[PDB]
Amino acid sequence: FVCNTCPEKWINFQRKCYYFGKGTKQWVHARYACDDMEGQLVSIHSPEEQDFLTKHASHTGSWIGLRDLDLEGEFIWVDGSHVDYSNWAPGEPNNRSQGEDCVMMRGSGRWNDAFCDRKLGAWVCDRLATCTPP
Repeated sequence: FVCNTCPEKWINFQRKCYYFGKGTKQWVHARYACDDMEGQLVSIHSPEEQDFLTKHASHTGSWIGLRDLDLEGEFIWVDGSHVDYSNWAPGEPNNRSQGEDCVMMRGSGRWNDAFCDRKLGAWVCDRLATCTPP
Protein backbone atom coordinates (compact mmCIF):
# COMPACT_ATOMS: atom_id res chain seq x y z
CA PHE A 1 0.00 0.00 0.00
CA VAL A 2 2.79 2.45 0.98
CA CYS A 3 6.27 2.11 -0.58
CA ASN A 4 8.93 4.18 1.16
CA THR A 5 11.19 1.52 2.69
CA CYS A 6 14.86 1.71 1.69
CA PRO A 7 17.99 -0.26 2.61
CA GLU A 8 20.43 1.03 5.18
CA LYS A 9 22.51 3.90 3.70
CA TRP A 10 19.90 4.75 0.99
CA ILE A 11 17.47 7.72 1.14
CA ASN A 12 13.79 7.58 0.10
CA PHE A 13 12.11 10.02 -2.26
CA GLN A 14 8.61 9.19 -3.60
CA ARG A 15 8.62 5.47 -4.63
CA LYS A 16 12.43 5.25 -5.06
CA CYS A 17 15.59 4.89 -3.00
CA TYR A 18 18.84 6.74 -3.74
CA TYR A 19 22.50 6.04 -2.85
CA PHE A 20 24.81 9.08 -2.85
CA GLY A 21 28.15 7.37 -3.42
CA LYS A 22 31.58 8.82 -2.71
CA GLY A 23 34.75 7.53 -4.32
CA THR A 24 36.91 7.90 -7.37
CA LYS A 25 35.13 6.51 -10.43
CA GLN A 26 34.90 6.70 -14.22
CA TRP A 27 31.35 6.49 -15.63
CA VAL A 28 31.34 2.75 -16.40
CA HIS A 29 32.87 2.34 -13.06
CA ALA A 30 29.95 3.89 -11.33
CA ARG A 31 27.57 1.89 -13.57
CA TYR A 32 28.94 -1.41 -12.29
CA ALA A 33 29.25 -0.16 -8.71
CA CYS A 34 25.52 0.56 -8.69
CA ASP A 35 24.79 -2.82 -10.22
CA ASP A 36 26.83 -4.54 -7.48
CA MET A 37 24.51 -2.92 -4.90
CA GLU A 38 21.37 -4.11 -6.72
CA GLY A 39 20.67 -0.61 -8.05
CA GLN A 40 21.27 1.32 -11.26
CA LEU A 41 23.05 4.56 -12.01
CA VAL A 42 20.28 7.12 -11.42
CA SER A 43 17.63 8.05 -14.00
CA ILE A 44 15.88 11.39 -13.67
CA HIS A 45 12.36 11.94 -14.97
CA SER A 46 10.74 14.96 -13.25
CA PRO A 47 11.70 18.31 -11.72
CA GLU A 48 10.66 17.03 -8.31
CA GLU A 49 13.10 14.13 -8.54
CA GLN A 50 15.84 16.48 -9.76
CA ASP A 51 15.20 18.95 -6.92
CA PHE A 52 15.61 16.14 -4.40
CA LEU A 53 18.88 15.05 -6.02
CA THR A 54 20.19 18.65 -6.07
CA LYS A 55 19.72 18.90 -2.30
CA HIS A 56 22.03 15.93 -1.76
CA ALA A 57 24.40 16.32 -4.71
CA SER A 58 28.18 16.33 -4.24
CA HIS A 59 29.58 19.84 -4.73
CA THR A 60 32.33 18.55 -7.01
CA GLY A 61 30.18 16.59 -9.46
CA SER A 62 28.57 13.15 -9.77
CA TRP A 63 27.95 10.56 -12.47
CA ILE A 64 24.32 9.92 -13.39
CA GLY A 65 22.89 7.09 -15.56
CA LEU A 66 22.77 8.86 -18.97
CA ARG A 67 25.10 8.31 -21.95
CA ASP A 68 25.03 8.81 -25.73
CA LEU A 69 24.48 5.51 -27.59
CA ASP A 70 25.87 5.48 -31.13
CA LEU A 71 23.48 2.98 -32.75
CA GLU A 72 20.32 4.61 -31.36
CA GLY A 73 21.90 8.02 -31.92
CA GLU A 74 20.69 9.58 -28.66
CA PHE A 75 21.22 9.83 -24.93
CA ILE A 76 19.52 6.83 -23.26
CA TRP A 77 19.26 6.06 -19.54
CA VAL A 78 20.83 2.88 -18.06
CA ASP A 79 17.31 1.46 -17.68
CA GLY A 80 16.58 1.95 -21.42
CA SER A 81 14.24 4.89 -21.01
CA HIS A 82 14.40 8.03 -23.20
CA VAL A 83 15.15 11.58 -22.09
CA ASP A 84 11.88 13.38 -21.40
CA TYR A 85 12.80 15.59 -18.48
CA SER A 86 16.21 17.23 -18.83
CA ASN A 87 18.30 19.56 -16.68
CA TRP A 88 21.24 20.51 -18.94
CA ALA A 89 23.39 23.47 -17.88
CA PRO A 90 22.91 26.34 -20.39
CA GLY A 91 24.87 25.52 -23.56
CA GLU A 92 25.02 21.77 -22.75
CA PRO A 93 25.37 19.13 -24.05
CA ASN A 94 28.31 20.12 -26.21
CA ASN A 95 30.63 17.13 -26.64
CA ARG A 96 28.67 14.58 -28.71
CA SER A 97 30.62 14.99 -31.95
CA GLN A 98 33.61 15.49 -29.61
CA GLY A 99 33.57 12.06 -27.93
CA GLU A 100 32.13 13.38 -24.62
CA ASP A 101 29.56 10.69 -24.34
CA CYS A 102 28.73 10.37 -20.60
CA VAL A 103 26.63 12.68 -18.40
CA MET A 104 27.46 14.11 -14.97
CA MET A 105 25.54 16.28 -12.52
CA ARG A 106 27.18 19.42 -11.12
CA GLY A 107 26.75 20.62 -7.53
CA SER A 108 24.02 22.92 -8.85
CA GLY A 109 22.12 19.86 -10.08
CA ARG A 110 22.63 20.93 -13.72
CA TRP A 111 23.98 18.36 -16.21
CA ASN A 112 26.95 18.45 -18.57
CA ASP A 113 28.43 15.83 -20.83
CA ALA A 114 31.99 14.58 -20.31
CA PHE A 115 34.52 12.04 -21.42
CA CYS A 116 33.56 8.66 -20.03
CA ASP A 117 37.06 8.11 -18.60
CA ARG A 118 36.88 11.30 -16.52
CA LYS A 119 37.35 10.57 -12.81
CA LEU A 120 34.70 12.06 -10.52
CA GLY A 121 34.44 11.79 -6.74
CA ALA A 122 30.74 10.87 -6.55
CA TRP A 123 27.91 9.04 -8.31
CA VAL A 124 24.25 8.30 -7.59
CA CYS A 125 22.29 5.05 -7.75
CA ASP A 126 18.61 4.33 -7.51
CA ARG A 127 16.28 1.38 -6.92
CA LEU A 128 12.60 0.96 -6.13
CA ALA A 129 11.49 1.26 -2.50
CA THR A 130 9.66 -1.67 -0.90
CA CYS A 131 6.21 -1.50 0.62
CA THR A 132 4.14 -2.06 3.72
CA PRO A 133 2.71 -5.62 4.13
CA PRO A 134 -0.77 -6.96 5.19
